[PDB]
Amino acid sequence: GDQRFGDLVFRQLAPNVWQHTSYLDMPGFGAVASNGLIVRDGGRVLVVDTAWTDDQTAQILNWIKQEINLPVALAVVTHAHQDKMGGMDALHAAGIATYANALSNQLAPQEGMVAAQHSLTFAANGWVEPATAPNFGPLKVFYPGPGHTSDNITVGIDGTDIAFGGCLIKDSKAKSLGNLGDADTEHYAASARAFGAAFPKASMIVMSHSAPDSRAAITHTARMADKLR
Ligand SMILES: Cc1cc(Br)c2c(CP(=O)(O)O)cc(=O)oc2c1
Ligand SMILES: [Zn+2]
Ligand SMILES: [Zn+2]
Repeated sequence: GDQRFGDLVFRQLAPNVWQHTSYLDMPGFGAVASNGLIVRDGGRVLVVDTAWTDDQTAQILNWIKQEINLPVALAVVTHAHQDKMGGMDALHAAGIATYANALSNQLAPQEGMVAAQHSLTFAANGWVEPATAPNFGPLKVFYPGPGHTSDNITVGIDGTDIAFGGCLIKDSKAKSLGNLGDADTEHYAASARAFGAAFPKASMIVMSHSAPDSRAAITHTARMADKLR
């Protein structure tokens, strides 16, 4: 049940969870879809990842207003590339509190991104330091190790069967690991497996560039990444 809304696509995944999809015509790579998440937690909405652009991200907020009609309490973005952080200014213009891995905020200017307002830090075992992620509700933020990028983070949704791998995870039939320009090829496989181990109950794996898949997305991604070493 995909819903076309302007140039974006929205798909309900669970009673309180929707996937947002936006597109950027990247010369040399076609019009690339990127997915994030929208989660209703009681009387507020939480967003995972921007769209590629400010205008698209404002359209996400317009869809939220029309389909949910509750305030967006915060957004968390999953690394410092345009598909995940390109719309930061639109969130700030809307008055939404924004969060990213401290490393993502440090990298943002050189990547052409605007930093989030708040920095997440992580324990040695990968779980977010809880004081840095206040009021995250059901969102469980995990740093699995370097993979697609050194700063990539992942998000589970407590109370659902959903976990979000962002650009770390590719679908179970993917032919490649995509853009490795900023990747850590030696650690990728272990990081993919650590994501799976952090969210063992998640049977629906959501990711940046394919429709939600089974956990075979994790095993297949890791198996491809074993070849990078
Ligand atoms: C060279 C290059 C750089 C990026 Br920054 C991308 C992205 C964004 P990402 O998915 O790596 O976060 C998507 C893509 O399709 O091709 C790219 C190629
Ligand atoms: Zn990326
Ligand atoms: Zn990506």
